[PDB]
Amino acid sequence: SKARVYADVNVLRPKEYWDYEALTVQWGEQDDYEVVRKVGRGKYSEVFEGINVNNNEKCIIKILKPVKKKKIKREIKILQNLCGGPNIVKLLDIVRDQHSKTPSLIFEYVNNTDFKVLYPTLTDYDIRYYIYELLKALDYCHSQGIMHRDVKPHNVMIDHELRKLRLIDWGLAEFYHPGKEYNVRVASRYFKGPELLVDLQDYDYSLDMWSLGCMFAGMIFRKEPFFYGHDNHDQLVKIAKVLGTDGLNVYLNKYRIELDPQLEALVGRHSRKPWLKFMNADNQHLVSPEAIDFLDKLLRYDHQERLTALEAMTHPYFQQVRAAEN
Ligand SMILES: CNC(=O)CSc1nc2c(Br)c(Br)c(Br)c(Br)c2n1C
Repeated sequence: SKARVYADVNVLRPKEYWDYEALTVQWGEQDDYEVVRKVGRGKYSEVFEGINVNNNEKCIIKILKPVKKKKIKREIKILQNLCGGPNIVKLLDIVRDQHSKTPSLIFEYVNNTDFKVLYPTLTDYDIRYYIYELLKALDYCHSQGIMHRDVKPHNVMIDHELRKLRLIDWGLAEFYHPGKEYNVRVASRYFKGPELLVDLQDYDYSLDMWSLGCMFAGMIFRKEPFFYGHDNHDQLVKIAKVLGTDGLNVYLNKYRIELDPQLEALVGRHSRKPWLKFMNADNQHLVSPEAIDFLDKLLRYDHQERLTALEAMTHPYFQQVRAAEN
């Protein structure tokens, strides 16, 4: 398996672009940035609104929990490489506490509204609009040789007043090398691609498109998360029971993958269940023909069949968004 677009990006670029292990961090000044209030947390970091004391400009301060140097350099290198791209969070500085050596990444401030609260307020048009903005970011990172590998609403910061979107948390992100084979324990559970749940390791940018399709199905059908499985095996069952097992079996044999007796056992046998079955009164104002056609083109087992980010941006679904922009 190789990517159908942008397969040769890191091949033509000089080694220093993608050789993140050879980066030497140029640590800024811890004191320039003061923590103002906690705004979030996850498995690998704590996140604070901050102030730059030099210029009194707001910022985001990401304090990293203890992390291997290899892996923080990967996140730093990817951030530097994408800094300035459309809707990509901007890294501004990297600093460390002198005593304990605990690193903090400093970013542009985005006044986010949490998705659990934001997304049920979105009109059919805002959904179009914000999904388009997020597609610009994925196209750009893909065109630069990078897979984000952790697309989810928690990783998409939205200032809904400025109509502004940033893709954040590049901590699971990786450079793309044709036919290189990758760790499958990436993404977060509800957003993992079939490729991940079946041990297909030579995956690519297309993995972020599955994750975007999960996010999008969540939004138009008002069902967050869309595929709600308890552990990884349960995750593939939840998908199978929507896409049907027939399509899974053809996927499995194209890429020559055997599905582990117990997993095979768990998945069983299922009809495909039409996208229209998820329609109800709460969600009806969001589930038009064009939304479904687009969703159907993202949530395909076969990662090679999914639309690329550049294709998605052209689909008739976003025609009003393009026209406003042009
Ligand atoms: C692991 N999950 C979290 O930390 C969620 S809370 C949160 N993390 C943020 C990060 Br990182 C950046 Br960068 C920016 Br900009 C904003 Br705004 C963030 N907010 C609100």
